[PDB]
Amino acid sequence: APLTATVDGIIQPMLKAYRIPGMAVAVLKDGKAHYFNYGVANRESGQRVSEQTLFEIGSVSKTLTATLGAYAAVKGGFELDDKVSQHAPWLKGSAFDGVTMAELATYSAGGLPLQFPDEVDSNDKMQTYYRSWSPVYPAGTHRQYSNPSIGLFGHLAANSLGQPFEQLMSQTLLPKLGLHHTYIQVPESAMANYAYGYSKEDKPIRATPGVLAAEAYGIKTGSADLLKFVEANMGYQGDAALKSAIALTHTGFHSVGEMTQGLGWESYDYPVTEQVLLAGNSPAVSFQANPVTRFAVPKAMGEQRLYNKTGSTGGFGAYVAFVPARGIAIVMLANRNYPIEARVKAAHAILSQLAE
Ligand SMILES: *[B]([O])([O])[C]([N]C(=O)[C]C1=[C][C]=[C]S1)C1=[C]C(C([O])=O)=[C][C]=[C]1
Ligand SMILES: [Zn+2]
Ligand SMILES: [Zn+2]
Ligand SMILES: [Zn+2]
Ligand SMILES: [Zn+2]
Ligand SMILES: [Zn+2]
Repeated sequence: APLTATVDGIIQPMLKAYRIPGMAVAVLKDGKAHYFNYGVANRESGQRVSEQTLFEIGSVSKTLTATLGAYAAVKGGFELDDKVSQHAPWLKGSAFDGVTMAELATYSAGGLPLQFPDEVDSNDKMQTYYRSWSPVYPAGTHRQYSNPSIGLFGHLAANSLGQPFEQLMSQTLLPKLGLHHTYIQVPESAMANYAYGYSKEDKPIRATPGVLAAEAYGIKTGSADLLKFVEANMGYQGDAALKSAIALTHTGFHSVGEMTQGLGWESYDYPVTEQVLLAGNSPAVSFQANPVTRFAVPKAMGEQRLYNKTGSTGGFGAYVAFVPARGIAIVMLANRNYPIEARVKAAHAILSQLAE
């Protein structure tokens, strides 16, 4: 069917059902970007959503952090199989003597939690927290989705090149990817484009600052820049190091059921059913530890995959999925944190129609 009717017919009922004030949708098909914009960025002002509206993308940020980490590895800052304490002198002698950088990146260090404990909320206390942490599971055996885990990976990866994370992201990675309207901290000059998010009580909210927030869930961007990053994941040509870095993000390290964990990106064998894609993105996988299917060696996952990432903040809900072999992708950025199941069902419906 026609593209506008396909997208509208799936997105509009969902926006009504979940009272989502605004959504920017971007689709890749036939080598071209297409933008579908709904509703408002700011309920009070009535500013309309466009592909230039800045949304909080939450944990979709982890795909950019993972790309930065891979870039630092390609540039020689570390090897993925290095022990974490080789790259954090303050962790020498801790449990991180027995955890690799790859395990940190892929949530398999041994039971680091979803969030930092409440008062682990300064750099000093963060260091003490990791230095004193007692593993729950042997390294590499269990996947427990974790902000502290990938957060530390990003932080250490940037330090391995001698820079803070925010500097390496903003001055090197984003410009090299051609993302010039993507930010960790939205500058005053771009504030007019920044949406508000909406809480369950319909109050306007924005992201909460926090330890390793930048690395784990801190990016603000619009659908056009985010789709440009997806395009770089479909086939990128340019900086050899950045090309290699993106390839590393498509390497699989272990699996949990039908989901294979990469750096940032999670993927599925394609074609993939709605049921499987939902399950891989459900709480049984995202909010509890699971034993992994170990890989003999990390594997390039290739083009016949659906790669995806969910992300949220208090006021925002994002999802991205792409299928390189079919030249199709979707970005959906909303200013309500609405259920992941709805995001996945809508994206799967649209992608299925894009592949006919
Ligand atoms: B990520 O998976 O979206 C990540 N995001 C955050 O920690 C930022 C949020 C602040 C309030 C709601 S999300 C994350 C999200 C969740 C979650 O949705 O319960 C859990 C762990 C990490
Ligand atoms: Zn178009
Ligand atoms: Zn405190
Ligand atoms: Zn940091
Ligand atoms: Zn540090
Ligand atoms: Zn720039």
